[PDB]
Amino acid sequence: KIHHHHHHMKIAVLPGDGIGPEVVREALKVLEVVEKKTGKTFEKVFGHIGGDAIDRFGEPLPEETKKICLEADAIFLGSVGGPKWDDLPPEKRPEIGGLLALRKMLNLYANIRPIKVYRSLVHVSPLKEKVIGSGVDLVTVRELSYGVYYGQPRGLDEEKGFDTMIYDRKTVERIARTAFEIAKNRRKKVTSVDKANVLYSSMLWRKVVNEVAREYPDVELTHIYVDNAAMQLILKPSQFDVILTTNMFGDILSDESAALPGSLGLLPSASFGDKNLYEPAGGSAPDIAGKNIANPIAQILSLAMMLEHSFGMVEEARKIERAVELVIEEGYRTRDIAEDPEKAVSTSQMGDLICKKLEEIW
Amino acid sequence: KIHHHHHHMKIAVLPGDGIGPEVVREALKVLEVVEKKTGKTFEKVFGHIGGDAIDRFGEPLPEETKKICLEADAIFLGSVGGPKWDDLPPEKRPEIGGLLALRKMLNLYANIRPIKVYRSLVHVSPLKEKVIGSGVDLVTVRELSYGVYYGQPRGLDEEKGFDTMIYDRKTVERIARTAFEIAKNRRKKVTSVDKANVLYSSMLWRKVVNEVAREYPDVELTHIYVDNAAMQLILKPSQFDVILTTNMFGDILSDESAALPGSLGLLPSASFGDKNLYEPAGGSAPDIAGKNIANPIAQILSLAMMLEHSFGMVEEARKIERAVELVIEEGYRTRDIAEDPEKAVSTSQMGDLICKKLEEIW
Ligand SMILES: [Cl-]
Ligand SMILES: [Cl-]
Repeated sequence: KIHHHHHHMKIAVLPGDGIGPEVVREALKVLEVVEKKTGKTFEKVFGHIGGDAIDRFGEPLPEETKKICLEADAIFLGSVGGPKWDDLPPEKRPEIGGLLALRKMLNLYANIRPIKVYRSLVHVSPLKEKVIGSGVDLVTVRELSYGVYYGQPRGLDEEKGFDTMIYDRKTVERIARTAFEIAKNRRKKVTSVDKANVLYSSMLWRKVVNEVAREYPDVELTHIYVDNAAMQLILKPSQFDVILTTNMFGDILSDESAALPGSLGLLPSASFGDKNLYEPAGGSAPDIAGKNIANPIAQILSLAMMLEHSFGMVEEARKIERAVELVIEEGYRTRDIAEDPEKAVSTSQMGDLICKKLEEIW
Repeated sequence: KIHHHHHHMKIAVLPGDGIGPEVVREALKVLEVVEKKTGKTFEKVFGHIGGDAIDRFGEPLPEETKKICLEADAIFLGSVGGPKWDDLPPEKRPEIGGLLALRKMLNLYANIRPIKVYRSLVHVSPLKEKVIGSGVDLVTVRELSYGVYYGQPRGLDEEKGFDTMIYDRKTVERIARTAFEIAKNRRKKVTSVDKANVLYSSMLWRKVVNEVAREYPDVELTHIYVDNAAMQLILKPSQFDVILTTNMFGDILSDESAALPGSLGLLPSASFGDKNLYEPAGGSAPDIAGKNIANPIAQILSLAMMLEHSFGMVEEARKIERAVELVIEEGYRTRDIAEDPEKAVSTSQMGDLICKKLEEIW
């Protein structure tokens, strides 16, 4: 879609449980800098989800929260879940009854997971410095609406279980275009990952991606098998810009690529849907909840994704990205990325450093 | 099965094309040491497959070769394919009409792919030395007969393609027992990899593996999601002994784990079937075919797997494994694992070093 200049935006903020609130607080301090500099109004409507909603309403995704989510332009979500609520069944716990239920209600079709290895944290990566090479800067664009997680028929009886892996043209068109557009505004390269040598779903996938790629003549398209992509993420990850793939392969590969920066606290996530959903790629951290330890960068970079993809504020998002990088490049580390742990800054300190830097470079 | 002492064994040797013959030659020189030391007769029946068979018979898997394969106790296969035969259609090329056709005819149910990072080649691995930790020594046991590659219905039309991912009890029992038995004779740990939180096939998988695991009370069983296994292969691979998984997940994960030693020339493969099939994990190397460069270790360690799994000659196989390790530990390198390429030994030199060492330590 075309993003026109808008000066009033509405965000549903659902801070969650445990570290959620701590890191969402910092993200919102960065949003305050953006607000000051751009003169735009971000109307924030706060909503209760997960443990917070169970306590207040008796259920993890109450009607009130759903209404807030459906009335906002974008949804900004912290983390949900904690030991207080474990021991509730399945359907009633935060992570299932709250988070998975929200995701389902949004009819999401794409998950976008950017992965950067910062030059200054290469020593934190599991990969040797020469393997990282000229650098890692990629994005997985994963199909979320169909494929094997939703294909019918599916079922389980006493002797067998089955699922159907299926793609159709309209589904693949939608996600392919998403990936091509992201590629257009990045390094103009898409790699599509499938298993077209063995699976019919993947033969259809590849056929339709090749069709869409004609609408984007300036974007380089390569195709690789998922097993070979799994090896290439480790042997030469710098070859990738946008990685376009299926529900299942994207699930496996985006988690593999998450090992590369070597901390989940660094990694943002966006899902595109009826409304877009912005959240850290990693989950609950019950053992540090409340201690001002958690790394806020994932939540902050999720804010940057929201600005870019919900609001078309691409320049602003790139400035947030730059301020994070500059603070890291300066040597500042939360515990999750510190070699010397007693030299770690807190959640709140890290958040203030990023805000002061963003004001500096703006 | 129980391996009784046998003194006469029959092997179908299908050397293949390109580097196949070079490396199979060395493996067979190691087999000559084993023959001398054990006093056993290995009757080798040589067979033509791939390019070699096209040239001689007009097709890549002729009736003569099939007969040799079905009359032998085990099948030892080099590499097939080369530029001479590319440009034949699909069904008539070496890799499809020869290799995939052989595999299909054998009704294989398990692929076994051992992965070791030798202490002395850690610098060749893509992973940092501290990531490797206490060491990498694992084996993937992959189901080959069913799951999404074979489940019905399946198909492709103009607007959609689909496959069915399915497991039943009898299929999972068979592969689980295979993995448990391998674990029994190794470090008594199995990790089973599935997607039981989302897929019915995986719920059945997990249920039946848990059942089989009762027949093996001294083997530690863990279960992990495939996306988390994909991350753990990079972040902490030393936690794994036997990895038991499905057709598709094993395909992706065994290829990922192949990036860890950082050369395919090191990696053997066994498939269990009507007869067992022993081959290098990697393929064609047309650019070095005939130059006495190829690393023979994969073919040599495939011979060790054959001795162990077809013939129950476990001690002999561990001696071959030991002689390879000792030659590496000494500093000898073929080009694929040499930092200084002009200091590389040839295929034939590497093969002689291993034979002389095997004679030394026997
Ligand atoms: Cl899928
Ligand atoms: Cl499967």
